[PDB]
Amino acid sequence: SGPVPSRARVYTDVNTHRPREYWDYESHVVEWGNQDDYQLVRKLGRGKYSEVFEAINITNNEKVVVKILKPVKKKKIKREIKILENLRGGPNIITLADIVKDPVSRTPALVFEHVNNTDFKQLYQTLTDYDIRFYMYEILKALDYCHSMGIMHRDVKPHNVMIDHEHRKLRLIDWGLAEFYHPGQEYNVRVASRYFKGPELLVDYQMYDYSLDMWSLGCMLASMIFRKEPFFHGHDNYDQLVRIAKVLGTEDLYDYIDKYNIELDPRFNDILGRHSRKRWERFVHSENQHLVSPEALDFLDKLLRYDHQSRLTAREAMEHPYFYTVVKDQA
Ligand SMILES: Nc1ncnc2c1ncn2[C@@H]1O[C@H](COP(=O)(O)OP(=O)(O)NP(=O)(O)O)[C@@H](O)[C@H]1O
Ligand SMILES: [Cl-]
Repeated sequence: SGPVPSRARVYTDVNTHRPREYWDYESHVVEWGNQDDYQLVRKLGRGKYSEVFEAINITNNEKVVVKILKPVKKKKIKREIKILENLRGGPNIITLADIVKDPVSRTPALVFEHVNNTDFKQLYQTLTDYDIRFYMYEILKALDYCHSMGIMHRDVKPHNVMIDHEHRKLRLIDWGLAEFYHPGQEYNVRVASRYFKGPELLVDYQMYDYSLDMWSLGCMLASMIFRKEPFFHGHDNYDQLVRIAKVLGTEDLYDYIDKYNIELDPRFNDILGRHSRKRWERFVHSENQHLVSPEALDFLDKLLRYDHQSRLTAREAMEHPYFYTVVKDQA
C-alpha cells in the first residue's frame, strides 16, 4: 500500500510547455533597485518570515509597502520574487513594484503597491449578502488567473486578502508559500493555516494541486455566510480533521482515503468516531439568515468536499448562479 497518484483536472501541463526560466526559480537573477528611493515610515507588522513597513517612494511621493524578508532559504526567497513577477498585472494580484537590498538586515526587500486595507474583524461583521458575493467573485478572478499561470497559493485565508472597502478594491497578497504545480510532484503538507487546511494536507496526501486553494476559499465562505469565525475550529492538526468530520461525516472521509489508498495516522482510531454528514440548514439561525440562500449553500457544498478531484475549479465557480446577482463588466 502506497498512495494512488493524482493529476489536476485543469491546467495540468501549463509549466510543462512553458520555458524552463518560467518555473525554475532557482536559476533566476534578481534585478535590484535603488534602496535610497525608499524611506521607511512605520512598522505595520512582524512575521516569522519577514518584517513589514509602510514606506514612501521618494522619487514620486507614492505610498508603498516594504516586506523585508528574514534569512531562511535563497530557494524560498527567489520563489516568491519569481511568482510575483510572473503574476504581475493579473487581476487582483498584488503588484511587486521593486526589489532592493536593505542595508541594515542585508536581505532582499520587496516593494509593493499600497492597499488602504480594513481590519478583517471589522469587515466580516459588516458585509451584506451582495458584498460577500462581490468580493468572492473578485478573489475567484485572482485564483483562476494564478492557477492558469500554473501556480497554487497554498495560504488562502482572510489575513492574506487586502480589501479597500471604500473603493471596493481587493488584492491577494503574500505569495511566500505559493508554488508551481508540476504533475506527479509530491509537495510538503505543512502549508496554509490550520483552520483552512484541506483534508489532503491533514491525511498526509502529498500529490495535491490548485484545488487546495478552493478548499480554503470554501472555509472563508462558510465563516462569512454562517458568521462562525473560524468555521472549522480545531485545536491542532489532528483535531482539525475531526471538526471537518463532525460536519461532513466519516463515511465520505473513509471513501476518500480508500480511493487514494491513504492510511490514517493510527491516532485517529481513538478520536475520530463515527459522524453523520450534517445538513447545512443546521448552521442557519436568526443572526445569519439574510446571508444564506439556496444558491449559497449549493456553491459552498461543491467547495467543501473531501475528494480534491470533485471540487469546483475557480472557473466553474465563477459560472455559479450565486454570482448572477453580481454586476459584471460589458463596459
Ligand atoms: N500590498 C500590501 N498592502 C497593504 N498592506 C500589506 C501589503 N502586503 C502586506 N501588507 C501588511 O503585511 C500583513 C501581511 O504580511 P505578509 O505579506 O502576509 O507577510 P508574512 O511573511 O506572511 N508575515 P506574517 O504573516 O506576519 O508571518 C498585512 O496584514 C498588512 O499589514
Ligand atoms: Cl515549502
